[PDB]
Amino acid sequence: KFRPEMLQGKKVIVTGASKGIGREIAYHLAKMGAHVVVTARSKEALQKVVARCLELGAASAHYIAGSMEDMTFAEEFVAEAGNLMGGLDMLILNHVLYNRLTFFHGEIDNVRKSMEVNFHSFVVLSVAAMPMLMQSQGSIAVVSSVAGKITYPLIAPYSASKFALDGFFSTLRSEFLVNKVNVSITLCILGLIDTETAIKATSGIYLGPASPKEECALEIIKGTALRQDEMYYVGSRWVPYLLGNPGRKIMEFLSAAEYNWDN
Amino acid sequence: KFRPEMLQGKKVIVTGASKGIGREIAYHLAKMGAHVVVTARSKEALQKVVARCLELGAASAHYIAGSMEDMTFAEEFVAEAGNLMGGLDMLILNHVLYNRLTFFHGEIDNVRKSMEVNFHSFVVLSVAAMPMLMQSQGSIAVVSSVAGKITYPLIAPYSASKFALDGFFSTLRSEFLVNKVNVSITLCILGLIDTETAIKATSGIYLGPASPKEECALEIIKGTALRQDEMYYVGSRWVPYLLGNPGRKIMEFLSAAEYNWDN
Amino acid sequence: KFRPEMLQGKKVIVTGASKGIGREIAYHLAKMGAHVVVTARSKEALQKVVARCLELGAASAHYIAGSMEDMTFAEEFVAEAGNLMGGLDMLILNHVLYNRLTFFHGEIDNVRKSMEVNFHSFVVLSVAAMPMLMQSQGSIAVVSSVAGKITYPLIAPYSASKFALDGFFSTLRSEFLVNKVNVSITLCILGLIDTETAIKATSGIYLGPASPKEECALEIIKGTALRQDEMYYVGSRWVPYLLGNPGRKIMEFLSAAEYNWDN
Amino acid sequence: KFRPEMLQGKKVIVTGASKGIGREIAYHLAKMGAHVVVTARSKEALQKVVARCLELGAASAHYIAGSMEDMTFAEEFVAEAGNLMGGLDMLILNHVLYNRLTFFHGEIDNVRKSMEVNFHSFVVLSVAAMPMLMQSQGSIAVVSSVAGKITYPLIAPYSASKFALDGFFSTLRSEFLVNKVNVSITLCILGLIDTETAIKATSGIYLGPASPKEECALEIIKGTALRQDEMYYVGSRWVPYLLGNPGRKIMEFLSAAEYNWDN
Ligand SMILES: NC(=O)c1ccc[n+]([C@@H]2O[C@H](COP(=O)([O-])OP(=O)(O)OC[C@H]3O[C@@H](n4cnc5c(N)ncnc54)[C@H](OP(=O)(O)O)[C@@H]3O)[C@@H](O)[C@H]2O)c1
Ligand SMILES: NC(=O)c1ccc[n+]([C@@H]2O[C@H](COP(=O)([O-])OP(=O)(O)OC[C@H]3O[C@@H](n4cnc5c(N)ncnc54)[C@H](OP(=O)(O)O)[C@@H]3O)[C@@H](O)[C@H]2O)c1
Ligand SMILES: NC(=O)c1ccc[n+]([C@@H]2O[C@H](COP(=O)([O-])OP(=O)(O)OC[C@H]3O[C@@H](n4cnc5c(N)ncnc54)[C@H](OP(=O)(O)O)[C@@H]3O)[C@@H](O)[C@H]2O)c1
Ligand SMILES: NC(=O)c1ccc[n+]([C@@H]2O[C@H](COP(=O)([O-])OP(=O)(O)OC[C@H]3O[C@@H](n4cnc5c(N)ncnc54)[C@H](OP(=O)(O)O)[C@@H]3O)[C@@H](O)[C@H]2O)c1
Ligand SMILES: CCN1CCC[C@@H]1C(=O)N[C@H]1[C@@H]2C[C@H]3C[C@@H](C2)C[C@@H]1C3
Ligand SMILES: CCN1CCC[C@@H]1C(=O)N[C@H]1[C@@H]2C[C@H]3C[C@@H](C2)C[C@@H]1C3
Ligand SMILES: CCN1CCC[C@@H]1C(=O)N[C@H]1[C@@H]2C[C@H]3C[C@@H](C2)C[C@@H]1C3
Ligand SMILES: CCN1CCC[C@@H]1C(=O)N[C@H]1[C@@H]2C[C@H]3C[C@@H](C2)C[C@@H]1C3
Repeated sequence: KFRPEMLQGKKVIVTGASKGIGREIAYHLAKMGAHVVVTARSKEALQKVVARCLELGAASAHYIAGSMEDMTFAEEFVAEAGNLMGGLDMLILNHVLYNRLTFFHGEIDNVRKSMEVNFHSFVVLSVAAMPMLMQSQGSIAVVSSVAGKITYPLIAPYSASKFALDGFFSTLRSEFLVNKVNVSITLCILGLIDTETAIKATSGIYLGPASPKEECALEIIKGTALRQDEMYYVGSRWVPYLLGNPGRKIMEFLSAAEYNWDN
Repeated sequence: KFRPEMLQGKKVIVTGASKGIGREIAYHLAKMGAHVVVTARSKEALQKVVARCLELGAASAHYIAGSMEDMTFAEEFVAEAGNLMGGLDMLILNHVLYNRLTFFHGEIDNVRKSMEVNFHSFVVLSVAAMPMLMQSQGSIAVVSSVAGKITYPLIAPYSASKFALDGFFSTLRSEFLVNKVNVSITLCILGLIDTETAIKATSGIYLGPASPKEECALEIIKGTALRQDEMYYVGSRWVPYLLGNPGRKIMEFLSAAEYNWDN
Repeated sequence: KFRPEMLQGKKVIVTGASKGIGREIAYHLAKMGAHVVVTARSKEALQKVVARCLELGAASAHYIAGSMEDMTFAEEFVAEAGNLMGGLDMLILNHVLYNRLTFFHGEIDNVRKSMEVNFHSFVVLSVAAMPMLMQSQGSIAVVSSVAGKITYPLIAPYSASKFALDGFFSTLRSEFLVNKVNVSITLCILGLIDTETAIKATSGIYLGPASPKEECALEIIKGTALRQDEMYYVGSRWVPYLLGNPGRKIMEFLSAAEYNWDN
Repeated sequence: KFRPEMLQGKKVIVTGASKGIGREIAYHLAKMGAHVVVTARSKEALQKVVARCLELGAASAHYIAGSMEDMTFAEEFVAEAGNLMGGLDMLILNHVLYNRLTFFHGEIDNVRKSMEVNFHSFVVLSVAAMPMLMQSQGSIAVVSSVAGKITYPLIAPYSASKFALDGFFSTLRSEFLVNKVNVSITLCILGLIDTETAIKATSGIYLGPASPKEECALEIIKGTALRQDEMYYVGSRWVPYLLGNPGRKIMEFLSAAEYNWDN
């Protein structure tokens, strides 16, 4: 069971933390006494998040601005963040490329850009982070969506990127389990959350209820700190069970017995 | 009920058709009397396939050699294949990057190349083909894997790209259904198949049973000509129900109430 | 889509109609202009229901009083009710034995009596009605419970009888589909309803929320009239899917091919 | 991990033990050194089983002949068998009424008689055994079928009675767990088994393969000894997953939390 003391003095990176859920994550970490380093494109927005973190009582707080479209930035961001904190205990991968809802009709560049920003960068970050995470037996939060488990019309590029995160990171978890690598990987599956981006983008099109971002952010922390495989925050107590896919869990357990683990 | 006459005089691209399942797909289409354009990188191997297709009874058979890592090739390949046949009725997307079963050790370049060859090129080919396929009320076969519905240790880059196909193409199918677009999309879910690539790549590592490549190829063709949403060929009548994800089907169905469709 | 016009002039039996859901079912049918014959053991209560049905607009309304513990009453009841209305279109089997919530302690006599009242009478009633129902291509509603799909502490005798109802009536439906017998059978799965009996019986014991009896009654009517296999009224949009058991549906589908239907 | 010495000197009742699975269960217990009392109606068949059990190594073997249609016999049988062995460690409820396959067309007596033999007698036997089983912290095997979890055409009376067993005994188990009563209850879910009765009844109607009775009997004994909630013996490795019903397990878990257990 979660205690906020579990983040006291912990060294945590938060991406996409200028606004929305990621900003709320940073705020909760600050109140728990964590060291944070926040990132996003907007310097202006990030300065303001850092000031507020300090006031809430973070152990320390710093920002680094850049685009996660740029793989070299992602790699160098992590090195400098670990240098600022003297290590890393938790990597929270929360950023995402904004894409307007439309029926797909040939926007290949957006398919490319969505995969770069929402997927390849997450992998780059995690690779860059992995030595420090192994040293501290730390944790990664991979922030995804109900739309990275099922499909929804009007968001094909985004959903493909989120499916990919499941395929990659769940594979990596399985490998870490067999190899006795004590770095936890928590895939966070979120429903509609009441950030600004969401409410505007869905206005007039998607009518589901939205859940509060402040709560959403807290549950992401809690699940990742408890080293959960998955964390569901989706507006219903029943939906996590419909998304949990027990058939997949069965097939994975049985298929594992087919490997020659000695070789 | 499938009849081989359904492919007589039809115009069919097969990618990854120099060997393995792809080659088998090409032979079957030839026996059914289709027009075919095959592709892969190896010009020598494609020629062998084309001569064999002519002998087997193909209406027409041509090849174009190139790499699906190059999105410009992919775009040009379709327009040329379409000029060679005078149109396009079916696009079989079967190619995949050769990989080996090894734990992920941070090989970022391979994640990137896998995603290009296995995923982004499928999208690029589909978009190039879409005009011709709307004209013919045609079909797309998307060749995937059980590893694009559940994860397996030692293949994280491949599984990520395959999961990505499901999120992308399944979303597209749903948009095509609401918009009454007469282009079907069949996600092919394959278990282990006795291609030379799979036998050698699993030897001493993964010891599950394999199914026969010739029948595998015929089942892709059949399920695609019959315009099925999904086609499972996995060595079991039971397993397709544990991969079909009843929970996801329920959520997607219920999701229709959540859109303002008139808008 | 349901229209109340579908029950106008229809000939309907309602059992356990002196209070609770059964009473409400009677009222709703009256408003739609059905003919109703109602039953239970309390004469005075039944006389009040009949009068109110007439006031509300029933084409006709009669009661016959007796105990469904008595299999000869059940049979004779059906014959008299069809005689009163000149036929039968719908059999609503709603009565149940009162049972308090305690741990089972060897009360064998109660296991017996619960099976007589809740199960055997329902079979006997159905058997008596069947000729009339085949003549009208009519319908049976079998009123059951979430406790006829899963188990709950403190109601073992009751649950046993509700489970029997599913095994029996669901087999009968399967036999009727196969034999082109056009009598529909609707298993109604009710969550907690705010009848006086349920409120009293669960008070300080079972604290889950209760749905309104008036709507519950209407939903039984609509689902049965629409000829659904099953009708869930459990106060959740999602729970019906955790109850209706996709695994069972798959198995029943696959097993049907194991029969030698020609024979 | 089961070991056969687990049953050496244990005291076991086997009903329906004159032929079929019940006979094979008696024989396996004998081999393991158990004390057995066997019952069915056929005196002469039970004599043969007893002599053979003694040959195989049974610590002791007795029979009592009688019909489980007779509830008084059932009650007295248990007291007498416990007298004969000086206690009871395991009650294996295996008997069933044979019912010809037929479309249901109003055989109300068969519905009654099947519920008496197949269900009521199991309850009465369990209640009569309960003091001895509480004293030995013993076990009950409730032998059911795939057709006590899903429905099959032509066997409605049988299926109703097996469904009832699940509702009753699974409720009692959940009460025993809460009341810390150490008597285990194992529901045995069997596929088609090659007893002479099954093979003759299904000949030319139901074409599914039948599994061996000898192994079926051993698995019942093993799962019951291991104090499992359910034991599946069915034909396919996948079927226990499909019949396992995770939705029911979830709902039972979450419902249980709605009780005021203090009260
Ligand atoms: N809101 C929802 O309903 C919902 C539902 C399901 C899942 N989620 C998920 O939750 C996470 C957060 O969503 P949100 O609604 O809080 O999003 P948001 O309010 O749009 O915030 C996005 C954050 O990511 C950053 N970002 C965007 N493009 C970037 C780029 N190229 N490089 C670096 N940073 C970039 C932003 O800052 P800059 O613009 O300054 O870079 C911003 O800080 C996402 O992973 C998302 O898919 C959200
Ligand atoms: N075999 C299995 O057990 C199995 C299981 C599940 C799913 N699948 C799937 O079924 C499909 C067929 O697999 P397979 O075993 O038949 O594969 P395979 O025998 O290795 O054949 C792969 C084909 O793809 C082509 N290819 C590889 N790299 C390419 C590139 N960069 N650009 C263009 N073409 C390239 C190949 O020719 P070049 O090398 O000459 O380009 C070859 O024709 C794949 O999508 C795969 O994911 C296979
Ligand atoms: N209320 C709930 O929360 C709930 C939950 C799940 C399912 N259900 C189901 O819905 C149905 C009705 O529930 P309810 O709450 O409305 O029950 P109720 O208020 O107790 O009414 C039961 C009716 O059945 C009759 N009945 C009882 N014993 C009888 C007997 N021996 N012979 C003939 N009739 C008898 C009663 O009248 P007399 O006493 O005049 O005979 C009464 O009309 C039952 O099938 C039940 O299992 C209810
Ligand atoms: N065989 C299958 O495919 C199959 C499949 C699923 C489940 N099962 C289950 O496995 C269990 C055994 O099946 P089986 O195939 O072995 O049955 P079986 O060969 O027909 O034997 C039934 C036993 O129960 C007895 N019995 C029948 N009527 C009785 C009565 N009125 N009172 C006392 N005993 C009576 C019989 O002896 P007397 O006639 O001498 O009384 C016989 O000993 C049954 O519970 C059944 O539901 C069997
Ligand atoms: C409609 C599908 N929604 C419903 C539940 C989750 C999924 C989603 O990720 N939406 C997108 C969309 C609206 C929100 C803000 C951005 C644009 C990012 C997502 C959430
Ligand atoms: C072990 C996972 N197998 C079980 C069947 C699905 C899956 C897989 O896609 N294998 C891949 C892997 C091994 C073989 C050669 C290539 C890489 C392509 C597939 C077959
Ligand atoms: C707590 C189990 N409830 C939860 C929801 C449905 C199941 C039920 O069948 N209750 C019956 C039982 C006890 C109560 C009074 C009557 C007989 C009617 C129901 C409520
Ligand atoms: C058709 C459903 N079968 C198929 C698998 C198990 C189930 C069953 O229990 N059948 C009955 C039926 C045939 C056999 C002998 C009796 C009559 C007892 C059962 C097995």
